Amino acid sequence: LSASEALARRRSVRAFTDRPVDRALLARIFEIAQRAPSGGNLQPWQATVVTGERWQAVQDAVAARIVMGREGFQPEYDIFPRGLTDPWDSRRFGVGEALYASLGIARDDKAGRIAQFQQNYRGFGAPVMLFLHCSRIMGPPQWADMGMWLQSVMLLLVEHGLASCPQECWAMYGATVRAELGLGDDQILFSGLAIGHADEEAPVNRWPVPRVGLDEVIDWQGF
Amino acid sequence: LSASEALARRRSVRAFTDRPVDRALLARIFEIAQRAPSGGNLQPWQATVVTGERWQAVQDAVAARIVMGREGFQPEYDIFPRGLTDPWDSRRFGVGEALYASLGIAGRIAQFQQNYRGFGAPVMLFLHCSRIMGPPQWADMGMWLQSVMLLLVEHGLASCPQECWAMYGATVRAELGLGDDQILFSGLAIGHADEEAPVNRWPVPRVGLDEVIDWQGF
Ligand SMILES: Cc1cc2nc3c(=O)[nH]c(=O)nc-3n(C[C@H](O)[C@H](O)[C@H](O)COP(=O)(O)O)c2cc1C
Ligand SMILES: Cc1cc2nc3c(=O)[nH]c(=O)nc-3n(C[C@H](O)[C@H](O)[C@H](O)COP(=O)(O)O)c2cc1C
Repeated sequence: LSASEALARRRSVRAFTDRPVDRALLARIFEIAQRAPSGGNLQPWQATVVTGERWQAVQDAVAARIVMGREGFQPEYDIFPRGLTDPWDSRRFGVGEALYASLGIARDDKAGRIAQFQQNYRGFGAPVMLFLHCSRIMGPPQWADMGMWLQSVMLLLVEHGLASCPQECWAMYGATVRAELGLGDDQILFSGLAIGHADEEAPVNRWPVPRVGLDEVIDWQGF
Repeated sequence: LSASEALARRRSVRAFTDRPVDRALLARIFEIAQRAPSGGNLQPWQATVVTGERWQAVQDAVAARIVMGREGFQPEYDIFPRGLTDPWDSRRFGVGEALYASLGIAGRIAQFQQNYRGFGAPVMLFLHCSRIMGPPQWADMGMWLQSVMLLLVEHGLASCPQECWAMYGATVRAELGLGDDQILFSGLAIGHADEEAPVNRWPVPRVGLDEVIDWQGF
């Protein structure tokens, strides 16, 4: 399977089968992901990988904050820019309507759409959850480094018949997550990555995902 | 060429041939690179791609900043973290001196000079975004950028990501015709690798996974 294909066939998967992931596969995937580039070869990404009931502990501990409502939020950072303007603001809800479409939840059936969202905190039923973090000394370019490593991981997964879903939602409770995991407050939680076998006849995993056209992305000069 | 192979054979290339780059190829590459993920599918990345005489225009303007010594610097942001501790810096010098070893330099600005020539690449990509975007969105840009770099390799092209242009983000933003609504993250030199230049063949170190991955619940 080519890089193009893996890239074409990577999507955020929101339905995993109850099927385990070979730790040997993961370790091998990470060895190659480490070939990701980084400014100054700093390689600032750090990963805690949890499964079973270390992973169940996290879910429960965070679930205990979720029922607190907005009161229980412990944001590591601003997931989206406050006052995100209307260009980007459309892309966010644009896919939202594409994906709730796939499950059957009415457009302003607010109850049901929230119900699908909290599945986030089950890692959509993935057996393994990856927590990507780094030192609080790292700046935005180093966060870009982490993207590069993260995207590598997702492509290798696809290549080896596995799937994933990137999740910033856990940053809503960074401290709780960091606590359960045992990282200190020198560390900052960036994102989670639910890892597992995609349920490829779950409809939540088959609706076509939109991207904007290149005219909104790419400027050409000197040609 | 598989994704594993593509990752394995992507390196920062610092010697490009004069071989021109098919714009049709680049365009196709970007179309599929756009499939990279982004929090909320913001796809916050934007790119200005230059070759020819606008690309020479950018270089000339930055060189004018270079001759200024420290005065000509216009940092978009801070490339490496103030008070980066020497544990992490150890990685930088490990690879840095391995790379200065291959060229013979130890005097070193001559090599650093070559940066702003894009190591002789015919095409230079400038990745930027709105000043409103936060660090998660910068991670998004990373995901797109790594996508682009893997595709170059798969298609027989090569690249070098360059934060050095951020040393003059403002001058560069001017040449590109960008506003101060935008901030420059990085450059990406694009072209065919001069594949028997030795600076393109020395083995690049990575740390072991025991410094990287913690396993729990297994
Ligand atoms: C950093 C990051 C965080 C994400 N967090 C979540 C998340 O918390 N919940 C979720 O459902 N999807 C999350 N996603 C998935 C994105 O919505 C998805 O990448 C985008 O809509 C494109 O869809 P696709 O990846 O399936 O092509 C995240 C993606 C990224 C890059
Ligand atoms: C965001 C970013 C910016 C970079 N900027 C430069 C640069 O300005 N000059 C340079 O020689 N290398 C630059 N690099 C190359 C890194 O030094 C390189 O990725 C790492 O040192 C060596 O790994 P590699 O050759 O396998 O890519 C950059 C890499 C990244 C990810």
